[PDB]
Amino acid sequence: SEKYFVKNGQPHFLISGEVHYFRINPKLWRNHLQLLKQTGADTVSTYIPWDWHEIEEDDFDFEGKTHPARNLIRFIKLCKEENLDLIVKPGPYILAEYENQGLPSWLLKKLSKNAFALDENGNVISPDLVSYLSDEFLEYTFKWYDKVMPIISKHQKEHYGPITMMQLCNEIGVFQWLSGKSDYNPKVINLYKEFIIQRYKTIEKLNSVYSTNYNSFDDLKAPSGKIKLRSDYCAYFDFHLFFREYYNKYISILKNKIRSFGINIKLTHNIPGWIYGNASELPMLISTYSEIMKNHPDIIFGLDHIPEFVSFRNAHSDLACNKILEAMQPEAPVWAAQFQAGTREHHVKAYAKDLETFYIASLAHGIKGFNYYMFSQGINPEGKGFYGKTFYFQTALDAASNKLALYDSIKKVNRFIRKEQKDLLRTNVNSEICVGFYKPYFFTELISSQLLKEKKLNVEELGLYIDPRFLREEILFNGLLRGLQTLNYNYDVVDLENCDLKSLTAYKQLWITSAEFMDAETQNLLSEFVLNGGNLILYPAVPTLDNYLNRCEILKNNFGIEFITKDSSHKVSAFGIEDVFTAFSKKQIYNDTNSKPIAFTQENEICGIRKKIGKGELTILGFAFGYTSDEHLELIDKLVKLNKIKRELFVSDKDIQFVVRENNKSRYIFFLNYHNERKTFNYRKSSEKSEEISIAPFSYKVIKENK
Amino acid sequence: SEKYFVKNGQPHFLISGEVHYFRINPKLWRNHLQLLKQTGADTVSTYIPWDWHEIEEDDFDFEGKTHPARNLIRFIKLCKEENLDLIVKPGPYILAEYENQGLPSWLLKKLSKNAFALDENGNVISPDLVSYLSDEFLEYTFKWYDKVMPIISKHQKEHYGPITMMQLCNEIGVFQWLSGKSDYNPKVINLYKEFIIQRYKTIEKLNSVYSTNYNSFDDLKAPSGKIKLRSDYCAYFDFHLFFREYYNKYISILKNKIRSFGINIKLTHNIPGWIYGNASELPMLISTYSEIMKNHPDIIFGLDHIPEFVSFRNAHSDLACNKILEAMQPEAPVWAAQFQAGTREHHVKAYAKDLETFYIASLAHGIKGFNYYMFSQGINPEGKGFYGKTFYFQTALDAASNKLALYDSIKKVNRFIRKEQKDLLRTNVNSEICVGFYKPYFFTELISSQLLKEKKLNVEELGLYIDPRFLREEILFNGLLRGLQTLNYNYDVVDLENCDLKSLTAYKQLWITSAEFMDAETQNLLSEFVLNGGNLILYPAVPTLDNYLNRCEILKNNFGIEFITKDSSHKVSAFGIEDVFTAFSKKQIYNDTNSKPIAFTQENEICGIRKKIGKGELTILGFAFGYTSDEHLELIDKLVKLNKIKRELFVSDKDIQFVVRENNKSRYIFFLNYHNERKTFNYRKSEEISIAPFSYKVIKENKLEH
Ligand SMILES: OC[C@H]1O[C@@H](O[C@@H]2[C@@H](O)[C@H](O)[C@@H](CO)O[C@H]2O)[C@H](O)[C@@H](O)[C@@H]1O
Ligand SMILES: [Ca+2]
Ligand SMILES: [Ca+2]
Ligand SMILES: [Ca+2]
Ligand SMILES: [Ca+2]
Repeated sequence: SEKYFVKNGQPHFLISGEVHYFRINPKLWRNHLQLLKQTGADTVSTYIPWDWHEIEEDDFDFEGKTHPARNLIRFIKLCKEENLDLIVKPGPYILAEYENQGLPSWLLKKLSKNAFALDENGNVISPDLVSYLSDEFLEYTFKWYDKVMPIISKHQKEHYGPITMMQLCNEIGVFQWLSGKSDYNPKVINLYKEFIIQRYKTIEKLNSVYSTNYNSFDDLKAPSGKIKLRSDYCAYFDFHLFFREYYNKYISILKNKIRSFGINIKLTHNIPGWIYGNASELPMLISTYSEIMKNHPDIIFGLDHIPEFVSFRNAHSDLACNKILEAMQPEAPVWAAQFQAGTREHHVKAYAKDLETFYIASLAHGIKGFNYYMFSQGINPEGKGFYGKTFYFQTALDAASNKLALYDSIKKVNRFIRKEQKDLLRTNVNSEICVGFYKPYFFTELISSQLLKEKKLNVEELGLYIDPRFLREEILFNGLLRGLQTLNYNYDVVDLENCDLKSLTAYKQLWITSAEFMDAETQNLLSEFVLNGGNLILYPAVPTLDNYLNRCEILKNNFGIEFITKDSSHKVSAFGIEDVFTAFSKKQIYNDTNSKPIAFTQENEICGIRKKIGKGELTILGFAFGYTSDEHLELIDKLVKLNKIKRELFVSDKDIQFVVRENNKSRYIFFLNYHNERKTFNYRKSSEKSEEISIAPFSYKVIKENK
Repeated sequence: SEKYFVKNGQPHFLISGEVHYFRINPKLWRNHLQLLKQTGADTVSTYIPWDWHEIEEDDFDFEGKTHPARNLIRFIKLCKEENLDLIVKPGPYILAEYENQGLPSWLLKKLSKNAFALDENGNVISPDLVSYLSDEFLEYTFKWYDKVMPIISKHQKEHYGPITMMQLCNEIGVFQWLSGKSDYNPKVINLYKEFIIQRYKTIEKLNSVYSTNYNSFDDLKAPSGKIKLRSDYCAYFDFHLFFREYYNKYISILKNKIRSFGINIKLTHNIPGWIYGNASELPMLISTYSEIMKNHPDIIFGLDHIPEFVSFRNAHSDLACNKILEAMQPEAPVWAAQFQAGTREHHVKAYAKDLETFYIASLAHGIKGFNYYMFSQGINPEGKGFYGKTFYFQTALDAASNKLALYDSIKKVNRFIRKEQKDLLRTNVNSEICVGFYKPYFFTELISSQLLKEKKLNVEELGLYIDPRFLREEILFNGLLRGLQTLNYNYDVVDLENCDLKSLTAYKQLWITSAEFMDAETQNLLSEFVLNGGNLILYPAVPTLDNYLNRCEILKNNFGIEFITKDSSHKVSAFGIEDVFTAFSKKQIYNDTNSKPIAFTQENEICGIRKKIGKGELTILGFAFGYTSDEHLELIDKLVKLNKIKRELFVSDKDIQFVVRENNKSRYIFFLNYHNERKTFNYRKSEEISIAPFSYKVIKENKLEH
């Protein structure tokens, strides 16, 4: 059952608003807090910028002695007086469109070149981009923590202060992503060499996996440049594995330091990945936290949602992100550390009537808490803005604390949440579909991404044809997940790593989007799933290689599949649907042994089959489709109906999205119109005269039923 | 002064709908045409696919002998019976999501390897991609023309047929754009060599310009791979010039063959470039047609507008494109050969209420005619779709001629246009701002584009810091042009090539977005402009190089400018605006003798000046800004107000966009709400109105005689 925040042994919907004390006239701090409280928010959230408080090396001001807005201590006391809990975020990085991402100018001037993140040629990637594990960086970070952490410790909830949560640093790795370049600092390269020796033990074992001919570990260099050989792909794959251990070591060092101050509050981190109003790359960024989330059950990750608009063009991003966070972090609530309010960019408008729908859609899509970012506009003091004087536009409050149009939208959404939170937080959706999350397909931020400058991964040079980024973006994120949401079929996402078979068994169908490679553990898990009675849908490929592109045919043999890869027209027929456009000329052509052929190439060769195996069912399609045609939705619909899965409602307009959330007491129907059309429609429960609804463009309705 | 289509000696708003007979049940051809006519549309437009009609080599069906939807003759007859003019588009390429882009399968099977576009290794780029000047391709094209062109000729309006216009081929060069790959067919490379020999005359002259080390023209190889040296940049620059001449040679061969059949109707071509609902790349595609537009005053280019949605996210794209086409094609009306109706992509919705506002915005932004693409949905016959069974979604009519939501929107907009066309077509905007179009910055489709994944141009490798695509997309298209439209300042665009000094004197300001390179002819033109009394705004660089990156400091010397390039904070102050975020660390720091400093680095070095030169005024900014902050709109506004330029209206809500269009007698005020907010505002000349989200209002004002 559901994960949710709890206050006083009852479900609590975390409603926070971001208010930057350092960007607001301190004579107006109280008015901002009062107006936030009056929306029904229970929490306020702020960065504590290292640059703002360590005004010169070893010169600290938290009391407003050198600038009134340096009076952190007073802001904390005002939070307590106005009955708001406080989330504090002291960095060292805050980003936050603050000069030098929040690092002091004096620090970046003073640090040696080996404090910085370095490219393949030894050059500084960016004058504000440190190497996370630089000894110099960590020494200064610790001296900053020595001053700000005693203040945070004294003002924690357990000492009757307002502070309930603290974020460690900010969006770890967001610059290795954005800058479009990875850190070849020698501290990093030496840690990588240690990681490889620990992983492989002998150069002979490494040479056997990579198919390389090194005489010693001293001959192994950090991979750089384009992947041309499978041995380059192997080296980069382990480099990805290493960076996940690297970020875990960084956050582990910050956490150990923080705990030494008697800070026992909840620790948080925040997930980047939205850009241009979609989040198809966020799954790659959350995959960079795989080792933190396994090692730190006490650090809760939240999402940084930046939709910019709310339409069918991005409707699927927030649900797919909320589902993937749940998959990687199943023991904590799904929540947004930064939940768009106003816009960071003047030229990229944020309409109250878009964001209001986003807020309701987020509830439909399972969000359990959020921090409106930004609730309050700021004015950068003293030239501190990265890109201009004003921080955010079209917020709930302007910097002067005037109510703007979003204020009433947030009050309306908060009112509904506070009325309903006791039941709403306990509601589930009935998912009969599970979609597999295979993390290794996402481990490409060094070699293949939307932000990366040079494409380093070209699978055709490795004798492959299914690119893992193309598969996870277009076949999974924009394809299957977009398709299921559009068709109003509930799905859950499961992390396949150390996945318990007992968790998969509750679903009517398990859907796996597969490349030509998949590890032995996952091939074995899916084999057992089907033999024991599971129903598996697998496309576009039966894998035949492992994560190092060495032979592994476990699943192919356990399923009694024979296939050859042949070129044909992109168009196939599947389940009687003609002219299904597929992504590749190459297809898997299956022997029809003990199977029903259900998809055919233009030469009528078999490119999909259905089989019974043990107590289970297998459907394999040897071709790739996402959602770029109507035939693709017809095909997803056909596949779902193979196990007689039904939608919760009959709705007369197929372009209306709904979510039914229920517990024992209560049912919530969320209707979402992601289209620029006033829609009049009727619906009824699949279970047992119809109700008529009119919905405005880009709008929502919520119906509560008492059961 | 305005350019517009004419019918019966009066202004005529060309309203066409695209209806693909080859994709529609012939029993329903008359129904589609009657419903199109009933919207007030006057013209219908279609491809005539070569693959569809030459069913096997030298076997032609135009009469539905082998499939009823091959009855082209009957469709043409129906157009006439239903009182519609017809636009025909017989290729040879049609694209149109048709298998093999409209070329016959039997042709692609039969052609020799030397008929195909080849990569630098001599490998076929794509089995459906021919070399445009292949002898074998033009031979088979001519044999297609020998059968379809006598039918088109017989059905011209001249012979009380319906045919009024014909498109030659389709988006010439589009495949080099989409792939980032040039045709290295030896026949193309031979024509390139001839182009280079013709241009430079001797290997010594080419070596002096390129700084190459060739002993003869025999050493010369077509450029390929990344640009590492200034000499590679030179070679690639001329390779782009060559492709513009090559496309002109191709369309000239088609044109002359067409004219040989007594076809005297108006000839057209079409311009692509919209990507994900914005058009910042479309100017690059306009630039590929520079030589066609110079040499064929009688071929009318129309735009392929694909906005997908209508909001502030893309509001500036259509105006910037319409203005640039006007600059390049001043003697023809700006029109949309493909004007979005429905969506090519099922997952990319096209809402009737969005497109209705796009159609009215298009009128505000000077469009004189359009062809709804697609008015009618199609079903691909017997697997001949590139993609699935269906061609377009959310159209005016489905393939079965069912009316869809867009139908009533088109009928409403068409009623307005017909009511107003006689006056509306003769209106212009009063532009006091002129923005220079310098085509060489756009000549990059083989080395730097939004569609080219692996960038071949990296200007830092050449000792430069201002990339021409960054300049033209972010500083010009999404920056200055977006800013002026947002601020409701009218602008015009002028082609700086062979530009008449007398045309520039009409304007109060000329804005030049300059890289470190600019040819001598443009440097001299801008020198004379200011010296004779013009007011020039120039940023982010005084250029010091020509198009071949050789020294050329004519403008710098004529204006008494001296500068050092120095690194500083991205933020500057300009005209007392603090914290103006600029694109580059590197800025020009100007000597201020005989000058007024008006912009400063964080350390107070002078990165902008104003000065008097002869009778005119110069404003130089040594930094790059587009529109990514409110300070950028503040800076554009202050720059415009240096020469006392005023908006036509005071409108109380700054986020309402307006366009005042007038002639001697008539004024139209177009109000455009690109925002998801009901807005109430008032207006007066330099009075109270409510506009729905993503909507519009048009007010008419009669002008009083004096
Ligand atoms: O949309 C891409 C990502 O953008 C980040 O915003 C950064 C901002 O944090 C930073 O202060 C400025 C200046 O360096 O650059 C922006 O691009 C967001 O934090 C991410 O959530 C987002 O995915
Ligand atoms: Ca001090
Ligand atoms: Ca030389
Ligand atoms: Ca005009
Ligand atoms: Ca001077």
